[PDB]
Amino acid sequence: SFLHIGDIASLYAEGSTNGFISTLGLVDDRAVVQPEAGDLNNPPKKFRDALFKLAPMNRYSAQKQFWKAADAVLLNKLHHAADLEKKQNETENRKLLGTVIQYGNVIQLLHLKSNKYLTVNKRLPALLEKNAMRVTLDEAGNEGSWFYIQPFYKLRSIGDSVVIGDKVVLNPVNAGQPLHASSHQLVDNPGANEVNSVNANTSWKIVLFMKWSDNKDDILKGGDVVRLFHAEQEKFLTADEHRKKQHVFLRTTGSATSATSSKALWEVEVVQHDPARGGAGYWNSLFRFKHLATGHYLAAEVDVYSLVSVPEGNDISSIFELDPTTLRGGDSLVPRNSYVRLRHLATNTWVHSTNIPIDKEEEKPVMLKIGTSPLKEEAFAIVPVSPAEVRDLDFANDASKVLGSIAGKLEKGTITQNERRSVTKLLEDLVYFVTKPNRERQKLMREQNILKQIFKLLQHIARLAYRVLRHSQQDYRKNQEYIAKQ
Repeated sequence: SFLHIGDIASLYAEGSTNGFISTLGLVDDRAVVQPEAGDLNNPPKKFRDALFKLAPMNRYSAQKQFWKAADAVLLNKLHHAADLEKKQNETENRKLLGTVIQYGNVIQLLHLKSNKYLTVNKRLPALLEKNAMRVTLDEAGNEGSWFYIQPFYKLRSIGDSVVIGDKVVLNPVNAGQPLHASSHQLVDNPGANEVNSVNANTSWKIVLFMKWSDNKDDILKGGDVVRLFHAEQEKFLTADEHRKKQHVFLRTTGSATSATSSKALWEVEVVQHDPARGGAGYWNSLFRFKHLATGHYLAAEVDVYSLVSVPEGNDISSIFELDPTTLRGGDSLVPRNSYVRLRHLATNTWVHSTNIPIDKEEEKPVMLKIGTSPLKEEAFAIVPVSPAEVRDLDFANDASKVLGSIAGKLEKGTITQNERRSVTKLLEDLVYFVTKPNRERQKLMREQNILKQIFKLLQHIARLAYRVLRHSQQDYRKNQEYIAKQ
């Protein structure tokens, strides 16, 4: 089993500091390792943040020129040169999908969640470790994104194919100090340890999530974020807190691809013997659905049985089989946008809609119970949600945490310098985010509590804050009516 350009994998630091490289979100650009967060047998709950796609060595020559030049006609020439170079990479790298990576090849590491390249900077010192260079996530990447993939043990050599599970050294082409998992811990995030660049003996185990072969856009696969649309009820399956506990329900309305809240998003896991695996869903596959907003798992438990939200995904009671509504003469793969019914594997029962509200005393109930039946004699659409759409949500959520944190420390008193810069850039990024502006992102401003946090912070940053608020309500009346009601 070999490593392929296009494979999605997690990298597991071994040695003195054991753990998977993950990140601290979408706003913060540091790479960390959380030793107590999860190991090979028991990967971290937030595992989607651990996945990297193996990519080829991008061309940065034309882009380096433009960045460096940041006449006027000169900019056009250089920008067109850079555009053509970014297109070259998309084209050439595509022809490299599914080729075997050989030891000594130069590779890049695209962090899936944030869509950024892990990148060393020769010219910048690590934030924490004494004599080490700095390692960040960069959207476009650059020459600092190039790693030689080298064998940690004499068991394999330069020129050899890289085997899945091999422990490798990831050595920058220019800084030339291997990637390193430090014993240095972050103060702001006690769980995490700094990943930096220095002469050390860190080894990284390539742990295959998904083969390039399975990462097709027209099939349902491990990691896919989906909405579950009950066909005849015309309602999305959502989870949310009511009366200080979590509930699974169908949301009343008054819609098959209508917009909804994040509380209706689900990440599909396809059960695998290996707990770090996922992969393409087949009809004869077993599935789990992790609620994206809370990390809770969909399940069925006695009340006969009703759909509920368990806090963890290691039990049998959270496993569902998918049952097709038609039959084809092709292969066993589940297509995207499939209409399915759900069979709860532990109880041999079928997911069923009801008319029993959860909010009893609450006039105008929007929470309908979903149960299961032993009897055979409906379907759900597995509505796919795009990675961009999920990133958007993750960014909004992280931006929400920062302003929350900083409003707390702002209420205590003085604001630190390396902290005041953090809060200001975010607002410039938020302006750039919310942009004739974008409707679906204006919603995220409100829904994910960016706006509520801006107002919190108010008690320069101020000018920038209002600029967000203004763009957040441009041609949007519901946001206008919200902003005023404070």
